Amino acid sequence: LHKEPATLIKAIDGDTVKLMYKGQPMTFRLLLVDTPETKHPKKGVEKYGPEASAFTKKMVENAKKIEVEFDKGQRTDKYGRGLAYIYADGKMVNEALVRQGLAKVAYVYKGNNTHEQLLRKAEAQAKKEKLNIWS
Repeated sequence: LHKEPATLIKAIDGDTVKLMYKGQPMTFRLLLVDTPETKHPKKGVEKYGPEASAFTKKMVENAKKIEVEFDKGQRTDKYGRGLAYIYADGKMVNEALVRQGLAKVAYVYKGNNTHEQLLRKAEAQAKKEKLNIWS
């Protein structure tokens, strides 16, 4: 995989960020994670959804460098969002969320599984520590 530079435009949700990527604005869905949503069709505000959202926002808003890493499977979803791992000062946001107990690992989507093990390990640890969603 190759890390590419991007610039924050806006963090939308725990699982979604809008970035400037190769000169054009684009919505990115973070790969392999499911966060509680703030912008859910029904249920509206799920528990820990506002915590996950603020976590993602804080991480990308305070970074001096954002990088996007596409995986080797499909790169956009049916809503047009890019499917990627996002890094803030070298730290993977997708992993930080799971490790903090603020997301679960999602099922693999269309060949995109490069960091699944890494993430599943982070999740097991968060469950063991009974953090946040796992409390």
